[PDB]
Amino acid sequence: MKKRLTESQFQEAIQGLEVGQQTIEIARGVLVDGKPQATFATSLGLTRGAVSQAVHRVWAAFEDKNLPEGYARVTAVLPEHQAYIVRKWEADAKKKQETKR
Amino acid sequence: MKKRLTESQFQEAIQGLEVGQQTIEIARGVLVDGKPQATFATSLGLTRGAVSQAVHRVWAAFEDKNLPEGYARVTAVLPEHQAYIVRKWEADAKKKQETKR
Repeated sequence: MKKRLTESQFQEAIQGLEVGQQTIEIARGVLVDGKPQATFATSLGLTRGAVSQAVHRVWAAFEDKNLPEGYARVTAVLPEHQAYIVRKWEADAKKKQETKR
Repeated sequence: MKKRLTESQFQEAIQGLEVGQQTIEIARGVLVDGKPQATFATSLGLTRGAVSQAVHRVWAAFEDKNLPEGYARVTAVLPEHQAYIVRKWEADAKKKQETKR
């Protein structure tokens, strides 16, 4: 879980998002109140990836006006032949930041 | 030139679509009726990229089941330093599927 903040700043974040009310209402308790994401997924009956996306989308919007998550995921037009190596490169760039020896 | 979609095939696509009815209604007249997307953009006050996003959103669900696009996009975790070269690789794959000299 990340930090939480007030609805005033929450409004600033969701004003940069054209998303469904579901995403906004999750964030309203998750990163405004500071409620656990695991239980939030079970209560609403949403998927884990959907709940985590609501946290990420809204929080990153506020972060975009301050300092965002420094994680880069490159998406480009490339054939499936390139995807062979892309599978490996996904974990390999992670390994570049990781110090697991 | 693409194709139109009857309401039966439309229901097949939009059932696997997690989008607001606003985006669905775009494709309801754009794809179902096979109508120009630029006119609908001006009618709803939407951007051209937003309208075509709704076209592709519903169409991609049908594409995944039937026959997808010719342009593939790979997603890999990689830093922006690598993206310097990935930008040229993206243009190369686009030039692989488009015969230009």
